[PDB]
Amino acid sequence: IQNFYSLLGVSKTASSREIRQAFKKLALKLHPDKNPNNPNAHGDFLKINRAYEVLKDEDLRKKYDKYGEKGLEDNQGGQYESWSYYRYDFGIYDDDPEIITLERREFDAAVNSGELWFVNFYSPGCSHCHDLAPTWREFAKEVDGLLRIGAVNCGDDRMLCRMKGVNSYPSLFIFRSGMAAVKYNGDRSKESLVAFAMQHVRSTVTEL
Repeated sequence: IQNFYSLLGVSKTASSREIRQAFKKLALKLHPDKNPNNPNAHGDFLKINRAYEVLKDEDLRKKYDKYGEKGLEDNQGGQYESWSYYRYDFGIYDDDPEIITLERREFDAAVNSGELWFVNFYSPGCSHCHDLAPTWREFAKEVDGLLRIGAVNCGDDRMLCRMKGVNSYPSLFIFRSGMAAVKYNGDRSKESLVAFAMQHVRSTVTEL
Protein backbone atom coordinates (compact mmCIF):
# COMPACT_ATOMS: atom_id res chain seq x y z
CA ILE A 1 0.00 0.00 0.00
CA GLN A 2 1.55 3.34 -1.11
CA ASN A 3 2.59 5.98 1.41
CA PHE A 4 4.59 9.19 1.21
CA TYR A 5 7.80 7.51 2.30
CA SER A 6 7.71 4.69 -0.25
CA LEU A 7 6.66 7.21 -2.92
CA LEU A 8 9.93 9.06 -2.31
CA GLY A 9 11.84 5.74 -1.80
CA VAL A 10 12.96 6.60 1.76
CA SER A 11 12.50 5.16 5.19
CA LYS A 12 9.86 6.30 7.72
CA THR A 13 12.79 7.41 9.93
CA ALA A 14 14.51 9.47 7.17
CA SER A 15 15.87 12.89 8.18
CA SER A 16 14.58 16.10 6.39
CA ARG A 17 17.88 16.15 4.54
CA GLU A 18 17.35 12.55 3.24
CA ILE A 19 13.84 13.39 2.18
CA ARG A 20 15.05 16.46 0.20
CA GLN A 21 17.72 14.46 -1.51
CA ALA A 22 15.30 11.73 -2.56
CA PHE A 23 12.73 14.27 -3.78
CA LYS A 24 15.43 16.24 -5.68
CA LYS A 25 16.59 13.17 -7.55
CA LEU A 26 13.00 12.48 -8.64
CA ALA A 27 12.61 16.14 -9.71
CA LEU A 28 15.82 16.38 -11.78
CA LYS A 29 14.77 13.32 -13.83
CA LEU A 30 11.02 13.72 -13.98
CA HIS A 31 10.16 17.43 -13.95
CA PRO A 32 7.20 18.05 -16.43
CA ASP A 33 8.98 21.01 -18.11
CA LYS A 34 11.84 18.65 -19.01
CA ASN A 35 9.53 15.87 -20.18
CA PRO A 36 6.94 17.62 -22.40
CA ASN A 37 6.36 14.62 -24.53
CA ASN A 38 5.03 12.70 -21.54
CA PRO A 39 1.32 13.65 -20.78
CA ASN A 40 1.38 12.08 -17.27
CA ALA A 41 4.59 13.85 -16.22
CA HIS A 42 2.62 16.72 -14.67
CA GLY A 43 0.23 14.44 -12.66
CA ASP A 44 3.01 12.12 -11.47
CA PHE A 45 5.10 15.08 -10.24
CA LEU A 46 2.13 16.69 -8.43
CA LYS A 47 1.89 13.48 -6.30
CA ILE A 48 5.62 13.47 -5.45
CA ASN A 49 5.49 17.22 -4.69
CA ARG A 50 2.43 16.78 -2.40
CA ALA A 51 4.33 14.02 -0.52
CA TYR A 52 7.43 16.19 -0.16
CA GLU A 53 5.42 19.20 1.07
CA VAL A 54 3.89 17.17 3.87
CA LEU A 55 7.07 15.33 4.94
CA LYS A 56 9.18 18.52 4.85
CA ASP A 57 7.20 20.15 7.63
CA GLU A 58 7.61 18.79 11.16
CA ASP A 59 3.99 19.36 12.25
CA LEU A 60 2.50 17.97 9.03
CA ARG A 61 4.83 14.94 9.02
CA LYS A 62 3.91 14.17 12.67
CA LYS A 63 0.24 14.32 11.77
CA TYR A 64 0.82 12.11 8.69
CA ASP A 65 2.80 9.58 10.76
CA LYS A 66 0.01 9.36 13.25
CA TYR A 67 -3.12 9.55 11.10
CA GLY A 68 -2.21 9.17 7.42
CA GLU A 69 -3.74 11.73 5.09
CA LYS A 70 -6.22 13.15 7.60
CA GLY A 71 -7.25 16.73 6.70
CA LEU A 72 -5.30 16.66 3.38
CA GLU A 73 -6.92 17.38 0.00
CA ASP A 74 -6.37 15.27 -3.12
CA ASN A 75 -5.32 18.35 -5.14
CA GLN A 76 -3.11 20.22 -2.59
CA GLY A 77 0.71 20.36 -3.16
CA GLY A 78 0.12 21.58 -6.71
CA GLN A 79 2.59 24.47 -6.90
CA TYR A 80 6.04 23.36 -7.93
CA GLU A 81 9.12 25.24 -9.06
CA SER A 82 11.28 25.11 -12.18
CA TRP A 83 13.79 22.34 -12.92
CA SER A 84 16.49 24.98 -12.45
CA TYR A 85 15.18 25.74 -8.98
CA TYR A 86 15.61 22.03 -8.00
CA ARG A 87 18.95 21.77 -9.72
CA TYR A 88 20.64 24.81 -8.21
CA ASP A 89 18.41 26.39 -5.49
CA PHE A 90 17.14 23.47 -3.42
CA GLY A 91 18.78 21.82 -0.35
CA ILE A 92 21.77 24.10 -0.92
CA TYR A 93 24.05 22.67 1.72
CA ASP A 94 22.87 19.03 1.74
CA ASP A 95 26.09 17.75 0.19
CA ASP A 96 28.37 19.75 2.57
CA PRO A 97 28.78 17.58 5.66
CA GLU A 98 30.55 20.50 7.50
CA ILE A 99 27.39 22.54 7.51
CA ILE A 100 24.26 21.64 9.42
CA THR A 101 20.96 22.86 7.88
CA LEU A 102 18.75 23.60 10.86
CA GLU A 103 14.98 23.56 10.98
CA ARG A 104 13.12 25.31 13.89
CA ARG A 105 13.40 22.53 16.59
CA GLU A 106 17.07 21.94 15.89
CA PHE A 107 17.80 25.68 15.63
CA ASP A 108 16.28 26.32 19.08
CA ALA A 109 18.24 23.39 20.57
CA ALA A 110 21.47 24.70 18.96
CA VAL A 111 21.09 28.20 20.45
CA ASN A 112 20.11 26.74 23.86
CA SER A 113 22.85 24.10 24.08
CA GLY A 114 25.77 26.38 24.97
CA GLU A 115 27.79 25.49 21.86
CA LEU A 116 29.07 28.30 19.66
CA TRP A 117 27.06 28.37 16.36
CA PHE A 118 27.62 30.55 13.32
CA VAL A 119 24.53 30.43 11.13
CA ASN A 120 23.88 31.60 7.56
CA PHE A 121 20.23 32.66 7.16
CA TYR A 122 19.50 32.50 3.43
CA SER A 123 16.47 32.48 1.12
CA PRO A 124 15.77 30.75 -2.23
CA GLY A 125 16.09 33.05 -5.29
CA CYS A 126 18.78 35.17 -3.60
CA SER A 127 21.74 36.11 -5.80
CA HIS A 128 23.88 37.27 -2.84
CA CYS A 129 23.18 33.97 -1.06
CA HIS A 130 24.39 32.05 -4.12
CA ASP A 131 27.43 34.22 -4.33
CA LEU A 132 28.30 33.45 -0.69
CA ALA A 133 27.55 29.67 -0.87
CA PRO A 134 30.92 28.42 -2.15
CA THR A 135 32.79 30.55 0.42
CA TRP A 136 30.51 29.44 3.26
CA ARG A 137 31.36 25.82 2.26
CA GLU A 138 35.15 26.53 2.08
CA PHE A 139 35.00 28.36 5.42
CA ALA A 140 33.06 25.49 7.07
CA LYS A 141 35.81 23.07 6.04
CA GLU A 142 38.53 25.31 7.36
CA VAL A 143 37.01 25.71 10.83
CA ASP A 144 35.49 22.22 10.99
CA GLY A 145 35.15 21.06 14.62
CA LEU A 146 36.28 24.41 16.09
CA LEU A 147 32.73 25.71 16.29
CA ARG A 148 29.40 24.67 14.80
CA ILE A 149 28.46 25.97 11.39
CA GLY A 150 24.76 26.19 10.45
CA ALA A 151 22.43 27.30 7.69
CA VAL A 152 18.76 28.25 7.88
CA ASN A 153 16.51 28.26 4.81
CA CYS A 154 14.17 31.16 5.44
CA GLY A 155 12.09 30.04 2.44
CA ASP A 156 10.98 27.09 4.49
CA ASP A 157 10.34 29.04 7.76
CA ARG A 158 9.76 32.76 7.35
CA MET A 159 8.61 33.28 10.86
CA LEU A 160 11.78 31.73 12.34
CA CYS A 161 13.82 34.27 10.32
CA ARG A 162 11.50 37.09 11.33
CA MET A 163 11.76 36.05 14.97
CA LYS A 164 15.53 36.31 14.82
CA GLY A 165 15.37 39.76 13.25
CA VAL A 166 16.31 38.53 9.78
CA ASN A 167 14.63 40.55 6.97
CA SER A 168 17.30 40.50 4.25
CA TYR A 169 19.62 37.75 2.97
CA PRO A 170 22.13 36.41 3.53
CA SER A 171 22.24 37.26 7.24
CA LEU A 172 25.05 35.69 9.23
CA PHE A 173 24.81 35.58 13.03
CA ILE A 174 26.88 33.95 15.69
CA PHE A 175 25.02 32.50 18.74
CA ARG A 176 25.86 30.99 22.09
CA SER A 177 23.41 30.23 24.92
CA GLY A 178 23.53 33.00 27.52
CA MET A 179 24.85 35.62 25.14
CA ALA A 180 23.25 38.08 22.71
CA ALA A 181 23.56 37.06 19.04
CA VAL A 182 26.23 38.97 17.09
CA LYS A 183 25.72 39.81 13.39
CA TYR A 184 28.68 39.40 11.03
CA ASN A 185 29.30 42.56 9.01
CA GLY A 186 32.50 41.82 7.08
CA ASP A 187 33.38 41.50 3.39
CA ARG A 188 32.25 37.83 3.22
CA SER A 189 35.73 36.65 2.19
CA LYS A 190 36.80 33.25 3.51
CA GLU A 191 39.62 34.89 5.54
CA SER A 192 37.18 37.45 7.03
CA LEU A 193 34.72 34.69 8.07
CA VAL A 194 37.57 32.69 9.63
CA ALA A 195 38.95 35.76 11.54
CA PHE A 196 35.48 36.56 12.79
CA ALA A 197 34.61 33.01 13.83
CA MET A 198 37.98 32.57 15.49
CA GLN A 199 37.69 35.64 17.69
CA HIS A 200 34.47 34.17 19.03
CA VAL A 201 35.98 30.68 19.45
CA ARG A 202 38.88 32.32 21.42
CA SER A 203 36.51 34.23 23.68
CA THR A 204 35.30 31.46 25.73
CA VAL A 205 33.04 32.63 28.58
CA THR A 206 36.26 33.38 30.51
CA GLU A 207 39.67 34.93 29.78
CA LEU A 208 43.29 34.74 30.79
